[PDB]
Amino acid sequence: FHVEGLIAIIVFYLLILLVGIWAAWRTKNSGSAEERSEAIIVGGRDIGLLVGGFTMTATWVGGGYINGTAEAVYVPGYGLAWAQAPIGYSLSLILGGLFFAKPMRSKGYVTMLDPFQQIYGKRMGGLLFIPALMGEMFWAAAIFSALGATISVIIDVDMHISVIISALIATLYTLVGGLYSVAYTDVVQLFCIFVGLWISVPFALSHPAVADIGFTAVHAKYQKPWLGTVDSSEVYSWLDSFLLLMLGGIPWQAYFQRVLSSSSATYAQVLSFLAAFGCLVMAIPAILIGAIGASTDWNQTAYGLPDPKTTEEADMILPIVLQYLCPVYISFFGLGAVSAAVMSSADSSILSASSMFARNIYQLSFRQNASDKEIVWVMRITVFVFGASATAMALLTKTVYGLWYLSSDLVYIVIFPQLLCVLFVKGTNTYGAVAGYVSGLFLRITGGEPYLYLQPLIFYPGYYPDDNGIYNQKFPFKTLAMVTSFLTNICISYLAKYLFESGTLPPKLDVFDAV
Ligand SMILES: *[C@@H]1O[C@H](CO)[C@@H](O[C@@H]2O[C@H](CO)[C@@H](O[C@@H]3O[C@H](CO)[C@@H](O)[C@H](O)[C@@H]3O)[C@H](O)[C@H]2NC(C)=O)[C@H](O)[C@H]1NC(C)=O
Ligand SMILES: C[N+]1(C)CCO[C@@](O)(c2ccc(-c3ccc([C@@]4(O)C[N+](C)(C)CCO4)cc3)cc2)C1
Ligand SMILES: [Cl-]
Ligand code: NA
Ligand code: NA
Repeated sequence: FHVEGLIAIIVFYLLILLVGIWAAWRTKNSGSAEERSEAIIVGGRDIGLLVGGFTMTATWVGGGYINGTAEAVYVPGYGLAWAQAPIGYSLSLILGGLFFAKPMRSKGYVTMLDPFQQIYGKRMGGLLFIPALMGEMFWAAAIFSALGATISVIIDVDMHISVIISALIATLYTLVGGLYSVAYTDVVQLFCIFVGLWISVPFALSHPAVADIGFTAVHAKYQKPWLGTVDSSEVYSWLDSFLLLMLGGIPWQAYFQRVLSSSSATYAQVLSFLAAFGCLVMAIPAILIGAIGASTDWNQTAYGLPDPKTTEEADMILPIVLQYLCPVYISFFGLGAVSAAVMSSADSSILSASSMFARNIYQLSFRQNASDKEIVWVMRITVFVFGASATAMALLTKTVYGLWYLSSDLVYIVIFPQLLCVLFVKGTNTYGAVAGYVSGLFLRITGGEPYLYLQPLIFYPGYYPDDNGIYNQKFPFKTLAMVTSFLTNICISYLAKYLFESGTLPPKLDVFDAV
């Protein structure tokens, strides 16, 4: 227990809160004097290029990303070949900038759910709200759990107090000011992440217990080489995971919040490209730390035998490396970097969920005659409630990671085909939307989730049991489910259009007014 690290982290938190409060004061008069609720969401559409790129990079680079890349490189049997997060993130951002985010910014939308509502109906727009909310909340809870574990590893401070304080600090400035405060804090937090991560690698590379990482990448010294390999029987699983990361990262409100706040559409394109480059730049020190951990004689350190992977502690390799192969102040620098990385994503997740709810459900479905003051108060109360709920789920649940993975798969399977259909396909109705929703939901539940101890209901070629007796799959059934959902959407939409436009079906049977 070192008091100096605690004092430093408290001072850092207070400085971040002060910056957020200052941003909220100075951006008070931006936007219309009557549309304050829409101001809190979009900022008046005046954000430049550098700020947009920095805030997008800070949003995408979180604790989970940094810890998972190092864990994937360190664990034997995975290597560098199975660290798919950086390339997937970069390709998703490049595809977004190339194809989406120009038509969305050209139409002056406020929230990602606006096209869905205006094309299908309020009921479909509200049905599409659940997966997005689940995806934001489970991701925030999982990264809060990871931050608590990291703090518990580095210092002996109780985890509950640390998690509560971090969540409270983020929620406070997100409540006081919205998008402007989030972006202005992200600008500082990205610099903190960069400096803290890059300062630690040379110190860890010079420890006497660490061997050459050029030799270890190709030859085995203490374990299997960390470059990894992909077997001929694991090509399809690799492609399935990569497609999940590359195509399921686009339909998120945490991305369209930055897209729709830009001055122009071309600026949105350029900010997406800059964010892709920033993610690629940030991915490097995590890989280096993972290689250092894989190339270390752990018997010569204070950790002692057995290895961290034998102790079932492979998810905490980065904090272990920082604590046991670096001096104390470098350890505190790394702790600050991880804290900043976690907060820069948690605040964006909470703001995105609150914006979606307050703008699209309450005002646009229940109270369509409410004043803006009511909407502002609803936004603030929603921010507080969602932050508290995320903190409670992080503290009192041990299955946060399985829920996070399942929610991400649900988002990728369901929302992405609907976005494609509304943007680029002409003639879609709500019949096809309902059909695609049902098909995507069914084809993912049928087929279990080992992390939640759920047995598969449909067995695909190549199923094998594991240690706990819960079956696994080797067939790319998630990509199949997504493609089936898209095709069902298109086919049912066009069939309904043909049946109602000219057919034996009377017009009175049009339950939804779409044709
Ligand atoms: C893991 O590291 C430890 C060091 O902390 C290694 O222990 C070392 O073992 C050797 C051989 O047993 C010791 O050399 C001789 O040990 C005898 C006692 O067995 C002692 O009377 C002699 O004077 C001589 O030191 C060596 O001292 C010992 N290291 C320390 C610091 O005492 C251990 O062998 C390593 N494990 C593996 C698998 O290599
Ligand atoms: C950037 N977004 C769009 C924000 C929220 O979702 C994502 O972060 C996301 C993150 C991680 C994944 C992910 C899924 C599974 C795994 C993993 O392979 C890791 N393990 C090897 C530990 C167990 C199995 O699951 C790693 C990362 C999927 C989506 C992607
Ligand atoms: Cl993350
Ligand atoms: Na972040
Ligand atoms: Na952010």
